[PDB]
Amino acid sequence: DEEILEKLRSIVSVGDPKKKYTRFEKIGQGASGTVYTAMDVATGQEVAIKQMNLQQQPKKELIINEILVMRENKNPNIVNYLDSYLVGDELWVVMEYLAGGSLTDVVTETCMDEGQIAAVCRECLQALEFLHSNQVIHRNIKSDNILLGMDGSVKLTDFGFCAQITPEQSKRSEMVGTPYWMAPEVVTRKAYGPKVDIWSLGIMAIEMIEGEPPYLNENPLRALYLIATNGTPELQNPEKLSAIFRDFLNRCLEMDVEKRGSAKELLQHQFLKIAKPLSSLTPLIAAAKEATKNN
Ligand SMILES: N#CC1(C(=O)N[C@]23C[C@](Nc4cncc(Nc5ncc(C6CC6)s5)n4)(C2)C3)CNC1
Repeated sequence: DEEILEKLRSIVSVGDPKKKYTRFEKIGQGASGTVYTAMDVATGQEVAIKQMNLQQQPKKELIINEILVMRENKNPNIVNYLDSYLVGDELWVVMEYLAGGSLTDVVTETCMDEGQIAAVCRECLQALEFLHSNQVIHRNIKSDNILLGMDGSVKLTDFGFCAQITPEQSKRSEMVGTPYWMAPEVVTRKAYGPKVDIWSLGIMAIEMIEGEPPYLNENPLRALYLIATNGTPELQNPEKLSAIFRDFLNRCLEMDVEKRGSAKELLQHQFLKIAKPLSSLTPLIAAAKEATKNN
């Protein structure tokens, strides 16, 4: 549909971003595109720019949807959308820069304590409570999509996979996500709702405990099969966790969706009573940056 393409072309700003920004440094490179920091020639502001190759995404309505959801759902625990450009066959999305980097680096290079985990979970649940109240389901919660500020701020990004629900159509049915983090109702193609995000948050808490989601060593298709057959995953060493942390995990990773916590309910879970102030996260940031400086 050259209808879709024309809507994309009219959403973006015009001008050359290679002259509106400068000092490009590559900081990441997924299949979803390459990420650079840069500086706004006009403002001084540091920004993150995500370069997304269009020919990779045949369903352009997903790109539109990403930008539209981001601009419409502003929140302190969500990375801010700034602007977008079309540079030939690539879309550039300009976002606020968080200099503390990804929770992925923290969970792979450090051992978080329960108080720090509680703090991260509480900020993530705040983001989810906001989204879900606005009838938005993220569908791609994972450590990779949590960014940290140098003050210990915690923010969600990546609306590339999200869905909007209504009272008329309250459930989705697309098998979308990143396998290791996907709820069993999504993997097995049942109708599902916002609590799929809660499941994925539970898997992210397992990342913070163990360094990886369950089954990361397996290929993605095998991981889907394991999720379909095991349901609620097992920890390598459950006994090292507090009872209240175990209770929280169990409520996030309940097989029965009615029983699984909502974000609003999980914000009042006993485990969050031990959350530390966000300043407690700045040492993890320092450690992660030290560990990854020489990659
Ligand atoms: N998965 C994935 C992709 C990716 O590369 N994501 C990345 C987080 C990265 N690393 C760092 C490192 N130090 C700071 C920082 N800050 C940032 N603020 C704002 C940011 C923008 C993205 C909202 S990214 N990010 C860049 C790895 C592939 N496209 C998304």
